Amino acid sequence: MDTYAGAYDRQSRERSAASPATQRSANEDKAADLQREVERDGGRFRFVGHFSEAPGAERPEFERILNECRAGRLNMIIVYDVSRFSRLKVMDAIPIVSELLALGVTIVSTQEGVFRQGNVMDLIHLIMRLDASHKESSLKSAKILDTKNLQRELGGYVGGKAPYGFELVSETKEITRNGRMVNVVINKLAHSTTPLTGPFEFEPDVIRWWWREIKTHKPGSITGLCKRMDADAVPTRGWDPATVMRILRDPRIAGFAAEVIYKKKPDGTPTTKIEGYRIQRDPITLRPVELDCGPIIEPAEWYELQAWLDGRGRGKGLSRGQAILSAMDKLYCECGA
Amino acid sequence: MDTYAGAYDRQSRERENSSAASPATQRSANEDKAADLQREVERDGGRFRFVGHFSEAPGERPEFERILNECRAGRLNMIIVYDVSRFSRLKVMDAIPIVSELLALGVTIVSTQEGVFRQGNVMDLIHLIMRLDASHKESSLKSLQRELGGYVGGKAPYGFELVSETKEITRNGRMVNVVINKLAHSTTPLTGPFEFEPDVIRWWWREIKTHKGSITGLCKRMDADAVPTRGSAWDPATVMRILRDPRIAGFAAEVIYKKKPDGTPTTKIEGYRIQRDPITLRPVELDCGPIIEPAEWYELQAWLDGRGRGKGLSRGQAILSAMDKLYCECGA
Repeated sequence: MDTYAGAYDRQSRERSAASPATQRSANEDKAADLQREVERDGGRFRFVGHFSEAPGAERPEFERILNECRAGRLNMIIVYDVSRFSRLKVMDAIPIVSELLALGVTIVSTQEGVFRQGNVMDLIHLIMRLDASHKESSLKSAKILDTKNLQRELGGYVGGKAPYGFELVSETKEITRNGRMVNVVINKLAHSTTPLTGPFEFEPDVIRWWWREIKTHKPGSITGLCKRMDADAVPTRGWDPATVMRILRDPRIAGFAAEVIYKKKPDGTPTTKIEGYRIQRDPITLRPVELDCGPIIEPAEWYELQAWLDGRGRGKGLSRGQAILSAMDKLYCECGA
Repeated sequence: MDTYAGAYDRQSRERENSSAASPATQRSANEDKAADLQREVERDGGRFRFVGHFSEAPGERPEFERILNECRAGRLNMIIVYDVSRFSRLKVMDAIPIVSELLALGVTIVSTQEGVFRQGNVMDLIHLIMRLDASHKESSLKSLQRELGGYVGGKAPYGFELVSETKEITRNGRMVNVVINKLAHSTTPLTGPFEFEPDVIRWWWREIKTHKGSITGLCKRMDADAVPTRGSAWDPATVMRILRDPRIAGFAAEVIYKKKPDGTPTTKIEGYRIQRDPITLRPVELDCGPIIEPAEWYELQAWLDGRGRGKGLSRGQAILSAMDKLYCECGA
């Protein structure tokens, strides 16, 4: 009952996916969770660290971690997603995951779950769903792409001004489109570093403060926060309760990519007023897509915050069970809409 | 350069591949192929030995396991089969893992009907098997059972009983009646201090729930208070397996069993997959309704996770953990 685990990370070949840094962070958090469970259950668990391929043997770190598994020194590999095992197309991961599982290795995908020899066919069927997806993304990507669609394709922020808490930072992508090497400048969201006037340094600090005031109080009202902000000279992007709540509803503060939903006129033409947000999700797992800049408020805290706002909106706080059930209900509506 | 080759043959199961190919036909093609390969390897300076036929008795698969184990030990490095479908257990797709393992060991697979496969062209084999899978799936549609929202299984799970119901079906303009079993809350009168099995389940939550109490404690109390096991002591693992059951929250679910290395399922429950609407992802509700209300059930799952991790979850962590379980279910 001894688990020896390594993690493997590498950049995507472009053709969704996170940075090595994002992968390593999820991988080590997963390792810490697994360790607690195994130890609770009497066993032993050792995380030996990250096998990280250099951005550029084509895959010497991958070969190293696989050889440790073949020699029986590791019996678990953690990856951000099962696609990391692939070389050119996701389908070509099938032989190597089959070999690993037949050796008794457990594969843990942070995004997709746990796979062992017992459930190897679950992994095979997963990889094929990923293949069928991706093939569908390819067809869309093969089309003629306008400015916004190209920006979306490259992980770029479509929009005028960065939302509160954030700033826009430019980045140049080297793309090959129809056999032509082309450079495209995109904007990515970063945590705002604009120096503010009053008692908080940057916009993220103001946001974290709002949650600190609300959580710990049983200020601690949103109107109260606004009156305190005006008195303490917290600058207003040059305070309305509706604006504060609109920001607290923004999934991007939790590090989740999201579409802003605007209020539409009877005509159907959108106004400039924000109605709400739709979290951007992986098409197979439904897991939220993560912004490269990471969270302003950790996801766990953000979900607690949303439950708090819902309890205020309903005029009654939710039990822990009702909070879980309500979060599920919001997801089922996002899906049905 | 040395080749050690065995051949493997077995009758078709009723599954879809060359059935006309009797074992005798397979063996004859297999040994003719071996003779051809031998000539070629020897022309080319190498050495080749055919060790004979591994032939499964017309009926789990001891000769198959034998030839695989000889490959794993390095005593054979080639398997000759009439067709790649021989490697499969139930569906042709399930041949993928075993051929992948064999090729990663340096084995050459020679299919008399389909060609030669090694590690260097493993994807050719994978793509072939999938084309065969896609083809049987299309053959299946063309042409049985009552898997249409009826409980498929022997005994009702703890908390429940089986009640029969008639579904009125019209299939291609023909009226057919199909008798199914549906899950109902158990009404079997119990011995001890609780009336029915649902009462015992609700009691567990009452004893455990953290408002501001252990599973081993519940089991010791149950034995003392004479709470009957279905029918011989209460096992903590069993209590938790039941508390994990989404059906007790009124949600339809598939039971996931622990599989042998082979892939063949055991009778041991590994977990559950909530059945969901394909568009909204909302759980499909059992007609009989919840034993424990959904809100309480989700709280219970967070409580079990906190016990499993050895540390209680914050409210946020509980929400995030429940989401994480859903994201894994969705991909399956």
